[PDB]
Amino acid sequence: AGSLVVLGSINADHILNLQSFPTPGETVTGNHYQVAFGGKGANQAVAAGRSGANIAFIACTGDDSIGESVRQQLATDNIDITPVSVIKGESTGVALIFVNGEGENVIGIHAGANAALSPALVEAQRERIANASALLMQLESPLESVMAAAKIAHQNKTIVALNPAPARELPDELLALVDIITPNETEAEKLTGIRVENDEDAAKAAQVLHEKGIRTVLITLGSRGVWASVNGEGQRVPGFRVQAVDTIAAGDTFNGALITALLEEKPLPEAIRFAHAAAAIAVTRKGAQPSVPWREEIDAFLDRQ
Amino acid sequence: AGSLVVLGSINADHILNLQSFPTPGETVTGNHYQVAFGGKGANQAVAAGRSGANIAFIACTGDDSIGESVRQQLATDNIDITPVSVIKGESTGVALIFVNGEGENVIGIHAGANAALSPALVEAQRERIANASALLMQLESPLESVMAAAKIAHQNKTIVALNPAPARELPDELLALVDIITPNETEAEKLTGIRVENDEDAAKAAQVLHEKGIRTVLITLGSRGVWASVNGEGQRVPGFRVQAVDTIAAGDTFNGALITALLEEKPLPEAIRFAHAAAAIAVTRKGAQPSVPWREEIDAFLDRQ
Ligand SMILES: OC[C@H]1O[C@H](O)[C@H](O)[C@@H]1O
Ligand SMILES: OC[C@H]1O[C@H](O)[C@H](O)[C@@H]1O
Repeated sequence: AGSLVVLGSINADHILNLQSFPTPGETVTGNHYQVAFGGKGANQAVAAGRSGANIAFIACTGDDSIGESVRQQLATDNIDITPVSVIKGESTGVALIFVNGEGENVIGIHAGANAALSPALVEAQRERIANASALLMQLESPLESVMAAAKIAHQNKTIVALNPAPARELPDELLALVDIITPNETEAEKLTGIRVENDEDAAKAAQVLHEKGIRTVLITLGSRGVWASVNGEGQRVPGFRVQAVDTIAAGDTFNGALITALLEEKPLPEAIRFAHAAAAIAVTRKGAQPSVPWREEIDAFLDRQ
Repeated sequence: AGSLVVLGSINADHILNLQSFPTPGETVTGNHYQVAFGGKGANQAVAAGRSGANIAFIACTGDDSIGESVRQQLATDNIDITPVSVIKGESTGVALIFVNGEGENVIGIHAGANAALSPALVEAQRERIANASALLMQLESPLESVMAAAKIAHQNKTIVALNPAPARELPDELLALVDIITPNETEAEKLTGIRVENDEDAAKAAQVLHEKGIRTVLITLGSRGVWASVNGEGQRVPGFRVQAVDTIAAGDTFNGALITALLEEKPLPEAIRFAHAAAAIAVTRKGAQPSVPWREEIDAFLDRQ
């Protein structure tokens, strides 16, 4: 399997379980409270590394205590943490999260040191990006830096995979550089104009992304699995019906695991299956990163399926 | 002015400013992020102490670093922190807060060590409560402990003031022990059954609380000020139209400042005016506790009014 470069955020997640999300001006008393490692970059890097990829992670942490001890934690998840830089005089990105009784979540992030991952730090990782087979990125890092890395990857034939989350509009210059894009429906709407309630809407939205230059488009459809479209021809690949308890890092786990299977030369339908299996384990557990499965558990899940 | 005993929560507030509250399953990027001292007990204790009361505070902190340094901070706000206990092996209550662009907030709390403020710790403060002129409490402390303290106060003729927040139903045994109650409209609905959209609804709701044994009922009506009802006869006392930016601790500041004026023998209408002035300063500033005004600023605000 070739090498994977993940580039994205690292956060300290502050998670509170409650019955129901507080409404404006209301104070709710929750139950469980947890401070754990998260971030869309870290979560995908962990999911890639635990499922078996040969992955290196480009990220910025602050020099607080949490920043200084997340690198050590990430190194045990089978991730080369050499390109994780420690920004002096800055704190680690933070996430404040509410997880309700039905298991949905609401998330508010504060960039912190994730904002210091710049085009200069990306430009120092040119060779790593150039030699990699894939580059996986999200939108919790500065847009300039996602654009700079996509550019180096594009020149050097490194697959560029982008999980466009959280939702935002992206300029065509970035979109043209992407090979694999994995939006959810809110995100596919925000990038193309097309609301996505079904497979016809999904095929509509995918065609706009094919129009922008993106060959492989995967639109996740919540409980309905994913709309997989490779330059036009597209179909639905359902996930595993499972008992959701904590749906945080489900998307992240799917993206990291997805790229691992593709770097092991698994056809796309099979890479999606494998990723769906990692996500299905992840959501039956709590917290972002802690719910991420190792390769032997993904296999076992698949063997019984 | 006689002595005030405040009994209630101490929290570490984790506050993120954002445009708009995240909706289910959506991740939002906020701007400012702050970790500060809060808790309905601490906020009211600070508002009482800074505005001039002779106040002592019964509360439990954990032995984390934040717990160990909030006592020292509270001692500078003119508060006797002797009855603030440090619970070994426990963390300080936490609050996770979103503050939107219009300045409203959504709050989710985790009890922590606030749950260890028990009837035994209350029973050890019997003499302090018995000798005080007023006892101010909220609902972020165990209901048993609010009930135990109300009982000692009632026996010894200490005014019992209760800010029934966050909203919950209360048993008649507690209600019968209260002299002054300060619900907001959600809270007045939850205690009596009566939704409160206006002064007629407010007078309806107040009559139920008068029915339960509570002589002085103050129903805050958001921007419309407060419905003041002393055993029936009731009227509206408007607040100061001001430019809200951070409405957190506005209620708390009003309650603490309210009790200070009453302990200085100011008639109720005038105590409300003074409290309204402390709240009006508080909301033009950010964070719970940090936005709380000192006595000279309340006076100055009143002098120009
Ligand atoms: O995607 C899950 C992650 O999004 C936010 O970035 C949180 O930090 C959380 O860990
Ligand atoms: O009332 C304001 C307070 O309520 C919650 O208890 C937060 O900690 C905040 O400081």
